[PDB]
Amino acid sequence: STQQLPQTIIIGVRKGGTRALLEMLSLHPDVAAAENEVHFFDWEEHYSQGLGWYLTQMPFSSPHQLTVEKTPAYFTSPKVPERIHSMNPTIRLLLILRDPSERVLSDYTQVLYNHLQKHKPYPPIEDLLMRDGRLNLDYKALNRSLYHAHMLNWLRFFPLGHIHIVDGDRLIRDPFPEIQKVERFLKLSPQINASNFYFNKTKGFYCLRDSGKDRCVDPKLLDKLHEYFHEPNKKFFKLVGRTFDWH
Amino acid sequence: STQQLPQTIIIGVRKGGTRALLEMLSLHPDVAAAENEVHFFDWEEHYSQGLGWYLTQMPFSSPHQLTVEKTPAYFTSPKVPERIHSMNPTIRLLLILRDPSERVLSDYTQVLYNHLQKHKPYPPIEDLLMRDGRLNLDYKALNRSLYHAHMLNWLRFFPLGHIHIVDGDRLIRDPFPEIQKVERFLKLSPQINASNFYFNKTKGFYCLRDSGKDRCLHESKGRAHPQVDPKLLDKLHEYFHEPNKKFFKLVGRTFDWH
Amino acid sequence: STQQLPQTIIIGVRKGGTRALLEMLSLHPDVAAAENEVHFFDWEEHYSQGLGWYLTQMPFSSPHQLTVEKTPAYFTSPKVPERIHSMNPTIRLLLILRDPSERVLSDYTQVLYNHLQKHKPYPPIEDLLMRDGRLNLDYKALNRSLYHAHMLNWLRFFPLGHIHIVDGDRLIRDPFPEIQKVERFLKLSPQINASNFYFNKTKGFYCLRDSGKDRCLHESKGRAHPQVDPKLLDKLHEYFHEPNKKFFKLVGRTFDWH
Ligand SMILES: Nc1ncnc2c1ncn2[C@@H]1O[C@H](COP(=O)(O)O)[C@@H](OP(=O)(O)O)[C@H]1O
Ligand SMILES: Nc1ncnc2c1ncn2[C@@H]1O[C@H](COP(=O)(O)O)[C@@H](OP(=O)(O)O)[C@H]1O
Ligand SMILES: Nc1ncnc2c1ncn2[C@@H]1O[C@H](COP(=O)(O)O)[C@@H](OP(=O)(O)O)[C@H]1O
Repeated sequence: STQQLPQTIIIGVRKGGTRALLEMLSLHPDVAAAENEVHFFDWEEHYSQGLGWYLTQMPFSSPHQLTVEKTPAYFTSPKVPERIHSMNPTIRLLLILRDPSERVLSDYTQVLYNHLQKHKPYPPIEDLLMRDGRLNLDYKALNRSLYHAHMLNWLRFFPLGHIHIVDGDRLIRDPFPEIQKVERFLKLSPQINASNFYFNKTKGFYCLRDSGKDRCVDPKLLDKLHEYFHEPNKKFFKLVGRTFDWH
Repeated sequence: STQQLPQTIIIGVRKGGTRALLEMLSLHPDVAAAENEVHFFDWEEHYSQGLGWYLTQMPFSSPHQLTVEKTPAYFTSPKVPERIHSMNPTIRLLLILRDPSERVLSDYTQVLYNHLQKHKPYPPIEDLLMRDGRLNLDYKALNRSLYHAHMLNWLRFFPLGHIHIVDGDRLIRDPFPEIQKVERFLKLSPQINASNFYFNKTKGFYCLRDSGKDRCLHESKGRAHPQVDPKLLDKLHEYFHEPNKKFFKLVGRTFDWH
Repeated sequence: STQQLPQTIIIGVRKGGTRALLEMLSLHPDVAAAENEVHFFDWEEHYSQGLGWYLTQMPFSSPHQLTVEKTPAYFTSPKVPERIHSMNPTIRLLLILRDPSERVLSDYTQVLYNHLQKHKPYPPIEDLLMRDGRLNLDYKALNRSLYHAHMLNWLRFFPLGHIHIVDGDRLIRDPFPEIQKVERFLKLSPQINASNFYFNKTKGFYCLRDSGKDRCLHESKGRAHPQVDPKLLDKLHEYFHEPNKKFFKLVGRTFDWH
């Protein structure tokens, strides 16, 4: 009954379905997860405190359990790859991605909802995007969808095969299959069953069942998004070695 | 865009996969489907209101469309065939069937579930199937799987060629091929595609892909059957063997049943 | 961890689906199975080496395990029964049979395939089956389907109750129920679940799921049938009709064979 340093960490992408990927894996009894995003390897105020601080945040695990921590930001912070690698160059990493365009929209919707939860002002999406008839390359959200670029920063410290790429779109539509691939990757016993997931009409997404608990734009523009990522995607498919059904 | 009487009707059988059939057929742009079971011909309180009432229950449609409706109870209601015949003797009917035994366990499961969500108790399926050491021939489920006996009633008013039998077992394993046969039968154009379906391992069945959106049938469609002692399943398969043999001869085609 | 003589043997029939029966039974953790066909009791070159040789061919097993061996040729080899009986008159035997006609066709497809994997030529099945207007009783494949004739050789040394007959056709259509009957017969704990089997569209047969593995039988299992003239297939059914009736009588139970 102790606290151990993370056997595995979910590194992103932001708005790729990380909250769910965690919650699902959490179902496995051989898994203990850190309730909240820790932000260790990305925030100086946190990375300075050292690994000891990092462990203070972990949850209480059993010898036969493996600890997990989720922090979406890691994937898009160039300084985090090397650091973690210095903590364990053999550690195993989970990267959940979804259609680049969809991801962008999810991001904006996030930021918008945050500002409005503070009587603070934010521009309409079309405003952060379009700039003189073309895509405003200054929009942070768009950068976070250039998966190819951010991958390189992880391949330089990690082997393609130590970073499992979960299909985000598929996890929304058909969870179980993807969670199975994850169990196998982390070498856990197939303890999760299709029965652990069930679609909820009012929610619009799958929800979970563990023990006895039951818990949960202008088309012409969207097109420009697709056309913009088309190329960058091709590069990604190639860098990782497998395609995805992105527009 | 107006309300029109159905040119086609899914008449059963109960638990044969009527919802799936209705939703997949619904994918066709030239098809307008009633969202719920109407129970027009089989309930006196409804039939007594006349064709007029029936018409107001249909979805609204464009002139070029074919309206569809589904009431699984129709198949085994003796009085229905003649009533549908009076409305339109030329109508084309859809009947989806699957293994007689499978259908029984499927019928049982639903009734069990309905009782549960109503905090009421219901026995295990073997108490209903067997009693005093004998196969209980009074269990309605069994009677609903005697296809030949119910079919004869329909054949008194409609040509076998106007009753397309959908292979429910096959629909479960590979939808498209069966849905294609439905398209030709209803003289609809080849609009539906293989890409309109995809297997879903979390669900355990195929799901649909219309527009770009995705969907699976509700939680009530595709429940898990109960474990039944082989010896019991054996008595079931034997009970339907001869009746199945009459059915194949009557409709001129065999089905891969137990 | 040691090597033990077989507590049970799958004796045949050839092409009745012995590989499938062995692989499925292997899922049970309390079972150790010999990878390949041993051919102990039927080949002099082997039987002459004694039980020590037989033991040396078995796989390693735990005390709480039972060893199984598969040699489809045993069933149709006259000298075998007495020999096995000498080793252990109380041993339990597994016999898997499917429609005699289907079996004959699988047998032919088997020999055809083999010939082509050696550039050697082989005629179409019709050439082998017909001879002067009737079935060619010199075609070995036909003889191997005369279950009654071969069964007598086994009942002369073993009690009917010690020879479990697995329905080959049913194993193909719905495995689990038959595998359950086998477990019970061999007195094993019901450790196999329906979830261990799943139908595979591309394959055309059920496949297995144990632990986290997903596998189907090799390319040699489930080969494409030779399109046969219906009038010929009929002659086959009529040929086995009487012999089947005798078999059903001898073993005390019928099978759905044409
Ligand atoms: N089972 C699930 N329930 C809810 N959202 C899920 C989900 N599986 C995947 N997601 C996706 O995960 C996104 C959230 O990303 P993250 O958790 O990484 O911030 C959601 O986007 P929305 O924000 O548009 O709902 C949704 O698209
Ligand atoms: N794609 C699909 N998804 C869910 N159920 C489907 C389906 N295709 C066929 N079915 C069958 O439809 C049955 C219910 O039929 P109906 O709509 O006529 O009540 C289900 O029985 P189970 O729920 O017993 O498995 C299931 O076998
Ligand atoms: N799940 C399965 N996969 C493949 N073949 C199976 C099977 N279950 C039964 N069989 C049958 O087993 C036969 C082979 O028998 P055996 O292993 O004794 O030689 C195959 O003959 P075919 O290849 O002619 O179809 C096939 O019909």
